[PDB]
Amino acid sequence: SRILLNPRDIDINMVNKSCNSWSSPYQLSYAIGVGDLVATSLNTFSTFMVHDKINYNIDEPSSSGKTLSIAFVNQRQYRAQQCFMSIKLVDNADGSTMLDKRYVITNGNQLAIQNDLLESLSKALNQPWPQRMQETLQKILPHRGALLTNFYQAHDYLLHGDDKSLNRASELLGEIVQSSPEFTYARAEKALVDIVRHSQHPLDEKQLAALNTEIDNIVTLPELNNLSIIYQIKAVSALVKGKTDESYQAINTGIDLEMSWLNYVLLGKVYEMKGMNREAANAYLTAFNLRPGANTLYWIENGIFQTSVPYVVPYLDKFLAS
Amino acid sequence: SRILLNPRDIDINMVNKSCNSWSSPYQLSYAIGVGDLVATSLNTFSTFMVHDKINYNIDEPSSSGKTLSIAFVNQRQYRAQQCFMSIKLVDNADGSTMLDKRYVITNGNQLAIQNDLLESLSKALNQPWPQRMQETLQKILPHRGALLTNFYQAHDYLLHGDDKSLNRASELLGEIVQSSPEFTYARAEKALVDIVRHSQHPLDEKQLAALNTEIDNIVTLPELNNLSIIYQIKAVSALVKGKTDESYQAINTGIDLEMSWLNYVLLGKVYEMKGMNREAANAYLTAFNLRPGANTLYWIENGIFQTSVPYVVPYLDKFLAS
Repeated sequence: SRILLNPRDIDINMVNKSCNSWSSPYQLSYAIGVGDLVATSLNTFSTFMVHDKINYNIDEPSSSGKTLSIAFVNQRQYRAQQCFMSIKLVDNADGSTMLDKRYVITNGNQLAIQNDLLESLSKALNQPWPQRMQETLQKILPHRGALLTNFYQAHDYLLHGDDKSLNRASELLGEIVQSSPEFTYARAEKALVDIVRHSQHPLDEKQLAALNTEIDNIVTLPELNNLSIIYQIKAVSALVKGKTDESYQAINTGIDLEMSWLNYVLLGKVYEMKGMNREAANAYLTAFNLRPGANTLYWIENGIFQTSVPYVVPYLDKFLAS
Repeated sequence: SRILLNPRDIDINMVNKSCNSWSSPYQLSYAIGVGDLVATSLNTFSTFMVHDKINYNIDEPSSSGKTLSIAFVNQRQYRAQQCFMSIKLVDNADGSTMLDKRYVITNGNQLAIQNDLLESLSKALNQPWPQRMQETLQKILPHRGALLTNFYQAHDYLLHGDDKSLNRASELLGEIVQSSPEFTYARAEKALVDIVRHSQHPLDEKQLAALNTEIDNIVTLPELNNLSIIYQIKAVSALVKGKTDESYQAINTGIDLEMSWLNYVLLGKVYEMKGMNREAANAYLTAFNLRPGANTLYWIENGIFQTSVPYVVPYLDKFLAS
């Protein structure tokens, strides 16, 4: 009844949520963004498997050989002291600490910390980052620290997935794009947020129209060539139009480019449209393994169109009840 | 205390070992070779993770979402009837049978069955095989059915790893190479078997010499460009010479080309030579996850040079005792 630890399976955990008192955004959403970026980079570009558990409150038995912890700590030298972001990588087999970082976040060093994190993991894991990974990040990242904070706040609304969160994501990203129009990826994230909003409330129109200009623009920017996010947009657009084969093709390319909780949800969605519930539930369960918790659960149940977990994903319905 | 099934983790199981009575080789080693080929192809060329448990007698709790079973079955129409190789892929989450094949092996259809298996898995898993995978297989496979049977018998001796097994592997592969000199990969497998033998008994010489001609030849055959097996040979050769950096470099390229139990053992071996036991034990435990059982255990403890599992791999020593 021993469970064998798998040294190439990694959990990512978060603790001390809210240095002091309620949230408290800013630092939390930055850390959530970073952890999602580590997870997706590793799932996509290495033979490591990562469960991003940042949004998961539950301690369950895992065969994960390694655990990456993110914790906001204070030394305790005074009242309302400044936090540091403690990040540790532990080997659960041999007990050792593989990496132990203490980051002070400053309003300019957000990109630098994240880069340091990814270099450090590369070394601790003997995992070189591939050219495609390095070229994808130069395409998706802003250059100024504070734009990354802002981006990750909008991104965290996206993760949440509810109407109000998405409306907030959209408006934040419109701001970001206004202050830095070169930041193409922000436009792409805004376009994804906007198609998703519309997908769920398909009888609405702003000055019309609108969303179509945005989406028409975005799929033509040569800069966004060969990014998953453009395939996510194409998938959603084709599903809304009931062009299921085109949606299928699009999301499968997206998955080739990025192994993410969201791509597997979108694939589940397309499978339901194909009348293939068992393939759908399998995709949703893959999504849940990648990022377990209320955000992903929320997206399975609500994203694009509504989905009954009890009827369509019985394995997950039963798992969550147990 | 629920364990979440991971739909991209696959166990491969074997049953009915020995259609009838003792072994019984031929069909068994063919099936072992096929299962090792499925495992390594999937680990290497997809985001699936496979535990090849064909050589593992133990039932332990696994979060594997899917299980591939290989079983030798008889209908029971007469005495000493002919076996069929039953191969099923089951989804442990939703209970369903994803693939159910009944193969009759004939002395000519060995390549054809294996190909059919790999096409079928590709479809059942929605997993297209990449160009590098398809080009690697055309390079490593013979064309005549019976050569594959012979190859996999020698390969199975390799898996076993003991002196007598390797001597048998070597002689079988010398035969194979004599009857089909175009079958370059057989020469490579023979060269790998031969360096490994020599590594373990470094004070022996045949007509001298010998092994060096074989190894000198093999690393020059342009046909074997960009195959893991050449990097395995270079790794072993450099370790024997105490050229640790060169061995390190070689095995890490090998691992880029093929994610296999053996590459991770070889890497563990190089780590010990680097004075890095914790990195070694981590590599060995990766090897054990890839192919758990006595063969891999045997290679950890004996391959190239001797290694104490109790002192060098305490996590595994303790796991196996529990």
